Amino acid sequence: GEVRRIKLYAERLADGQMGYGLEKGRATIPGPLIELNEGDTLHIEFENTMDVRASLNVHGLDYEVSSDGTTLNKSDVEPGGTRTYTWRTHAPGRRSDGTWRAGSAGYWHYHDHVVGTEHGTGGIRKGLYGPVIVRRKGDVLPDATHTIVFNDMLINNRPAHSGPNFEATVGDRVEFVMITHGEYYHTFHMHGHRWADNRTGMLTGPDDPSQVVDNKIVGPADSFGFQVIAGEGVGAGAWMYHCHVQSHSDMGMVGLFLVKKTDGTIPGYEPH
Amino acid sequence: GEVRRIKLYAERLADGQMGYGLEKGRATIPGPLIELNEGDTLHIEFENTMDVRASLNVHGLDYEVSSDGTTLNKSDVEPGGTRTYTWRTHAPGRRSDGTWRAGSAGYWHYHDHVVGTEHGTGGIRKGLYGPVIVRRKGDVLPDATHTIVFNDMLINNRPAHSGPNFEATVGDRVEFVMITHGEYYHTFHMHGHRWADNRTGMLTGPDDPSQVVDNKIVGPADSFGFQVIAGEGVGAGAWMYHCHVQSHSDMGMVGLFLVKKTDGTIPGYEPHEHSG
Amino acid sequence: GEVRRIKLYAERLADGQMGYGLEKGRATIPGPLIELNEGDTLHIEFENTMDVRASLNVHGLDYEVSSDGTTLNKSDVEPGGTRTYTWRTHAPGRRSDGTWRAGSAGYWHYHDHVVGTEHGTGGIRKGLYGPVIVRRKGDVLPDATHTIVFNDMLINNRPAHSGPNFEATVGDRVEFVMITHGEYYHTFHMHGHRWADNRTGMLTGPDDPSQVVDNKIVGPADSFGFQVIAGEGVGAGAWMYHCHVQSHSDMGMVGLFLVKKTDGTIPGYEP
Ligand SMILES: [Cu+2]
Ligand SMILES: [Cu+2]
Ligand SMILES: [Cu+2]
Ligand SMILES: [Cu+2]
Ligand SMILES: [Cu+2]
Ligand SMILES: [Cu+2]
Ligand SMILES: [Cu+2]
Ligand SMILES: [Cu+2]
Ligand SMILES: [Cu+2]
Repeated sequence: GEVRRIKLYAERLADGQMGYGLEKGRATIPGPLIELNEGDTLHIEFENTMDVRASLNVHGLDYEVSSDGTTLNKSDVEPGGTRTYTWRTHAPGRRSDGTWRAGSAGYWHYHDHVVGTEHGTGGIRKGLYGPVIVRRKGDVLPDATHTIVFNDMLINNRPAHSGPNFEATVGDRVEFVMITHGEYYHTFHMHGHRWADNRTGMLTGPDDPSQVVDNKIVGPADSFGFQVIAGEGVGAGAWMYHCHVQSHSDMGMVGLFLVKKTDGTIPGYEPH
Repeated sequence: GEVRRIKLYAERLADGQMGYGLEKGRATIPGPLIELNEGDTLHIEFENTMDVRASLNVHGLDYEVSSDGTTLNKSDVEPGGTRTYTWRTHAPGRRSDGTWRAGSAGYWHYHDHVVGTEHGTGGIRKGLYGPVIVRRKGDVLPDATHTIVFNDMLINNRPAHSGPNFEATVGDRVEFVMITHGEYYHTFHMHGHRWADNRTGMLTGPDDPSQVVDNKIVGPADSFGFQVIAGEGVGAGAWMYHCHVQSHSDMGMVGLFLVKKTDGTIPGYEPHEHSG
Repeated sequence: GEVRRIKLYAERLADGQMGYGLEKGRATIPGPLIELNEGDTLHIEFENTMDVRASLNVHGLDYEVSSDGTTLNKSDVEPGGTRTYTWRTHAPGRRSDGTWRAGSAGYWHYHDHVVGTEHGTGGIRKGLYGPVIVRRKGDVLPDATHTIVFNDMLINNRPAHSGPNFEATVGDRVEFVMITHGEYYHTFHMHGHRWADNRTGMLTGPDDPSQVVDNKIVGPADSFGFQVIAGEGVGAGAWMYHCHVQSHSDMGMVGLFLVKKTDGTIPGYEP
């Protein structure tokens, strides 16, 4: 695999949240999607532009303790500081003991681990999280990828009942990365669509016995993903996605997957 | 598959509850079990007999936004009104991009989406939910199917400490459909029995790596199901199922799977004293 | 499989705690690891040394109602009493009707069912729980097995911020059994290591579609386990494991997997 390099900056946002960006002044919440193929190495030249200590910690991928992003492993970044974090990945294969070593591929995420507390409770609450996809050779690639983060009671830190909404055309392969943070369990639900509860969100064939679900319980720092064919068997329309914990949806943990016809039109709907 | 048609009614029930039924005055909580084979279409002629808008939304099955049963899609039903919902299903198959399209088969459920709030919070609380099983060709069919709904701190909206209990005889192939609703997470456990955490609850063969469990965390709107051979390897008796969150079980989220010997009896079952 | 016999005791410990042990005065929380192979039968001669009734209930394994360990099935133990519980286990196989019967193998656990309430709420809170592993023929055996119990907001009933920590050398095959109890859901997370969300925690080979995770939601009475190669592709170090529920990790539900180089050293850490 490739040796890759990116720049990342942690920035306080003008509304007082915090976010990672590929350029100065271009921070988003969630942070930018990082995509790698198993075997790729990624060196992230990270700069903490804030006036508090901040770090970068990744789930699932291979890193040494010097890229833990923790105070425990002396690998957080002082205010205005820089640090190069290195993520590695490996393909699956047979160990000499006969057992099978699981590859890095999966739907993963990165987050701050020092803002607020030694577990990143404040950086997480403020926005310092983002998605990482590690692909296996042969994995099917999508038309679009959309990241949905249930961070305490907000989606992608948006106010109640304020999306995000994602648009697609009927028939598109659409990938969703679904990450959870904070204090609460949630249940992720999409109307109109369903996926397999396995690595890729898709059944490998008729012999794959994976649960096919449209609703999935998640807790802080869980991540999974899937791909659907937009509107498959169900048509164009505004397909809600939402936490299914009753008060959480009532409180605004709801967005719309807007699946349009190939003429760009959608059946009329009446949003909040 | 085949085109099927049923009538369904939503009605108020005593004590502030609401339910679906196949005929007026026969609503139940949970609502009627709907069972389809992959490829079947079901048209439900739904009548809302209540004085507030109500709907039917289903998980897992195929439906267009005109049968979403949501305010968003203007597909709920006014007081006294009727609407025909359509649920479709499909078998799995290979797509022209080379991927495998997952079939409709599974343990699913339907519920109201507009009573109380535009997420049906009031209607689900009150009893407007029921089970839907879609079978795949070749699926093994059970001797009996029992539905267990954890709705907040109640089972099937029954008073705390009131079951339900289900009976079977050793060797029967008993299916359970387990649905959760409301605000709380739970952990569903059964004494003496275990199942696979996969589509059918049964391992497919020696090649199926699915987890074998007797305890499963669930949250609002999760549904799963399984079949067990009653008493297999463990014999007759009163086998508890309960939520394993400790205060939940202590507050009464418990029921009995009552497994009889083939002679009719349940060991240890002594409801009555004896002289002497 | 073989017939095995053991003794087990329930005792009070300090601080109003209660524990199971394989010898008097040797109760521990979690209780002793019990390991069987599918087919084995285990007869446990259990003595309740305490002054309240107590019992032994197990998840996963085959038992008759006489060993349910509940008041419902008249199988708890009077103060100072003794009872022999029997656990059986079976291999997987095909039924006469061609359906596949799942085996007893997995990562399971035993606990009291009558202390405090008829669901063992106080017995669990106070420490009456432990791990059982049932192995399948051909399963790989580890170098060490560590048990991590999330019991409400404590790990293994230990005070906040007091581990437990577990040590290995780079390359050791280390097995974890993770059991949760009480009132709360948690998410179990381990730095620098991952596992398959299936029975063994290891993929069966190139066809097994199980998700590979490093973070897993669990609730009361859930149990799972896995093996890793310590430090694989990431090296020696102080690798945290913790609940990832943010207040729970802030309140001290954290431990270290201390993975040492072969010369016994470990990159300097800041606990
Ligand atoms: Cu961490
Ligand atoms: Cu939620
Ligand atoms: Cu994390
Ligand atoms: Cu909905
Ligand atoms: Cu519960
Ligand atoms: Cu729903
Ligand atoms: Cu129990
Ligand atoms: Cu926790
Ligand atoms: Cu239990």
